[PDB]
Amino acid sequence: QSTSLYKKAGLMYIEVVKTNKAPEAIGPYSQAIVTGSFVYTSGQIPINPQTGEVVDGGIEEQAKQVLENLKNVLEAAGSSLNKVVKTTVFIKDMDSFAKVNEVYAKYFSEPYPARSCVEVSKLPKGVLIEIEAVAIK
Amino acid sequence: YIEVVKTNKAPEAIGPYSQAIVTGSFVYTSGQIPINPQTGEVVDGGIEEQAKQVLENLKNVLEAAGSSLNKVVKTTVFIKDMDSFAKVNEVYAKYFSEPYPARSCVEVSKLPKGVLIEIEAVAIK
Amino acid sequence: SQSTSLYKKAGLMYIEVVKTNKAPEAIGPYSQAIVTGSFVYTSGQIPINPQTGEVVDGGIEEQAKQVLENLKNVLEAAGSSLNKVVKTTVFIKDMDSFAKVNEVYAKYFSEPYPARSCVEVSKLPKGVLIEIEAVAIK
Repeated sequence: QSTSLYKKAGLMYIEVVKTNKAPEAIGPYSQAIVTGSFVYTSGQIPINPQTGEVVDGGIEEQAKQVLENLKNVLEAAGSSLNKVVKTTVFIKDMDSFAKVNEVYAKYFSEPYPARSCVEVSKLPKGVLIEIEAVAIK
Repeated sequence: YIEVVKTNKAPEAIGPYSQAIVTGSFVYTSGQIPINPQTGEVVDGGIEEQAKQVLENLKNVLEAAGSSLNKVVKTTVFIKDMDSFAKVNEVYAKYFSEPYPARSCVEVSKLPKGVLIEIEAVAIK
Repeated sequence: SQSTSLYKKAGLMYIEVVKTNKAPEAIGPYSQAIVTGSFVYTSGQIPINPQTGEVVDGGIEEQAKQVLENLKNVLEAAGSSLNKVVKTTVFIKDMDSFAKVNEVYAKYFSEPYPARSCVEVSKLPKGVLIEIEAVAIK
């Protein structure tokens, strides 16, 4: 729960983001890191933070939860959805990308982030979507 | 701050993304795909022709940003078939010069519009 | 060539190459890592033994170790380290194996841990089971 640990490299620092509004980072990663004026998030997955479980439903419900989780990590970093410069969207099914897109479009507006979108063979816990972001503070 | 690249020399960004974003001295491109900007269609041919189109799109995106291929620091190359790696590499090597960008190459299951290759770049300005 | 004298210039910023014979040689149109400003970008490290030039013998534990040693030595050649990594992407051939990868990975990083994305892909170079790239600071 503490975010007071940092690393120093000369004039720059690595600072941790921790928030209970997104799934806890268990093991050797952080929800997000702040360094310079950059925020690097972990690839968010559709786990409901008030349960530890993947959300009920399908791609539309998973996409929403991923983006909520991304929102809360970003805002906990002092950043926001509108300061995202680049995402990678990893999906289990490219054929239903229009459905992911329809949810995604609700979370961002002009200027939209740069983006890469690829179909992967599996994701953590069998989820259908994972999204990481680079953002500015 | 944040600046959006919107160049008519690469395929238009339709939907909730941008061709590239410029923030300070850094340029983040979208994952470029072998779409002909003049037709909006995938270019004809196989991996060689698609790799070329992707790198032409990348070039034009980067240049419209005020960057270029020679200021690329990192790329990710997503390919549909790792067995055509050597062909990709031969085309790729035409577009970059020493010191070459850092790079990751992975084979994926599927790419937008059934393309065989997609490439993103982080560059400087 | 082991020389690191070539750069690219972009106004007041520079792209500088990282080379070390302690990691597999970058052969072809890429570099082991690139240094620009206060950032280090590594290539996706694969479990090649820099001595033999071949994929290490053994299984996922051995491949995980080799990838992370390769990344260690690339970073250190850049004047950076594992301790200065801000973001990794871990591409694996088998998500079901991920606890074993995690167990090895955990030995190479300290708090605050890098941000991370982990995905399973359909194939990696030379049929390796894991590839890891990093963004670090110097």
